[PDB]
Amino acid sequence: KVFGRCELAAAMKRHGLDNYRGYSLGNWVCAAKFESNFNTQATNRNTDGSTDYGILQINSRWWCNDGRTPGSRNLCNIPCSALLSSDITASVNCAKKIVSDGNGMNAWVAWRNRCKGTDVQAWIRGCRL
Ligand SMILES: [Cl-]
Ligand SMILES: [Cl-]
Ligand SMILES: [Pd+2]
Ligand SMILES: [Pd+2]
Repeated sequence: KVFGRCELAAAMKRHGLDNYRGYSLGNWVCAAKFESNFNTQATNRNTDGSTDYGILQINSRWWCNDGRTPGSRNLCNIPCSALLSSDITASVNCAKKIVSDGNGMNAWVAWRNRCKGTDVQAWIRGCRL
């Protein structure tokens, strides 16, 4: 599923991401935009052989089991395929564990390079939340 901007914001807010660990909703929407272009089915392979999955491009090296990432962890206790659903529950649940791990949203390279220190509020401008 390819979300609309405000549609995703509203879904993220319902699942409790708005100011989760102090990250305003706009941070999350910005991260999603630059990770997946709001596409729940996005997959990209990393140089290490791990793969990133879903709306927030969660990585198989640490967070999910894709059956093909030797020496990896499954810290969200999920198959990576769960991260590709039109229902964003697994992605958001797992994102909350990632961002609580010490490094915050810096775990998302696109957030660090494209969203961090920007006017992220613009990403929720106009939306009914
Ligand atoms: Cl959730
Ligand atoms: Cl929940
Ligand atoms: Pd939820
Ligand atoms: Pd949902």
